Amino acid sequence: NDWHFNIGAMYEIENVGLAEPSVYFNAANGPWRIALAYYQEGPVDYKRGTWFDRPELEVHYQFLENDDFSFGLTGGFRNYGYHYVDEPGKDTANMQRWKIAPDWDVKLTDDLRFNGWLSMYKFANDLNTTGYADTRVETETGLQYTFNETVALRVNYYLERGFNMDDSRNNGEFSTQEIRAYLPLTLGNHSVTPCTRIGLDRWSNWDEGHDFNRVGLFYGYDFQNGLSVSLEYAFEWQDHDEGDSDKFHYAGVGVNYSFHHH
Ligand SMILES: *CC(=O)NCCNS(=O)(=O)c1cccc2c(N(C)C)cccc12
Ligand SMILES: CCCCCCCCOCCOCCOCCOCCO
Ligand SMILES: CCCCCCCCOCCOCCOCCOCCO
Ligand SMILES: CCCCCCCCOCCOCCOCCOCCO
Repeated sequence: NDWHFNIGAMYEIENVGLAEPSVYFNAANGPWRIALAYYQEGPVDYKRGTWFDRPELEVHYQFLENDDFSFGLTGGFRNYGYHYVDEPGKDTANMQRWKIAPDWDVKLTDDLRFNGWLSMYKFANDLNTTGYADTRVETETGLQYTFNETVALRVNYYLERGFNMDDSRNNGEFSTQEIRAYLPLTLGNHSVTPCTRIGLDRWSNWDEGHDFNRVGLFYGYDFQNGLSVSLEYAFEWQDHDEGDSDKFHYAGVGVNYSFHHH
């Protein structure tokens, strides 16, 4: 069929600093898509501190794609390669993550749709060092009302939960529930998505713990020649000042190149 390829890169920054460069490549033909990525995370002022890398391979299969009903499945693999500095015990660790994730999209109306994905994760190796729960489920699922070709609203429920198959561990065991709202606007070559996340409930073993809000803004531009760029800002908080975990800032820049064959 037609071979569709993308290459791209991104740089993300977080603080209350973390610098996070990443690269990716994906390739698609008929129902099959394969994706490779490399991500790294560590202090802005690398003094210096703990960092890690995150090579990843994902494969996607589209079972069905049409107006009334679409569904597909992702399988993935990550290694998390940790390089500890200043911390009695270890110096490096490797933890793998295995992912199986169905996705779906079903029409309820000419303007209303039900869509989502669900993910099942296993984490293997060096879990004692790294603190993770060995099992995890993640889902974002909900409704999309389309106003017109320019504007759509999406309101999703989001759950992530951590479990331990090894019933003698509570390491990395948490729960998080959110409502997440988006308003993707398409304005010629410009894309703008305002988004919100409202904590419904969260508990974890590091307490985290009550009402956690995020507001953000994605800006995208397509040059109509294969190239596109992205810029995103996000602000997260608990309730500031005393509250408990107050403020967090996120900024990200990306470039994608899209080219085809056949
Ligand atoms: C406010 C907001 O983020 N809205 C959704 C963005 N949609 S997108 O264009 O697919 C996009 C762009 C850049 C990053 C994105 C992430 N990241 C976790 C970085 C996640 C989903 C979409 C997305
Ligand atoms: C096969 C042609 C691809 C050409 C793409 C060039 C630039 C984009 O890079 C995408 C590759 O993605 C990362 C690959 O996986 C990294 C493996 O890291 C292992 C380190 O231990
Ligand atoms: C602006 C987002 C609301 C889109 C609602 C789409 C419903 C179209 O079918 C008509 C159903 O009539 C019942 C009204 O339900 C409205 C839902 O609540 C409105 C937003 O709070
Ligand atoms: C752009 C349209 C967006 C409108 C939909 C927003 C819906 C947000 O709903 C959030 C519901 O929050 C419930 C709060 O949950 C905590 C309840 O208190 C329990 C503790 O006793």
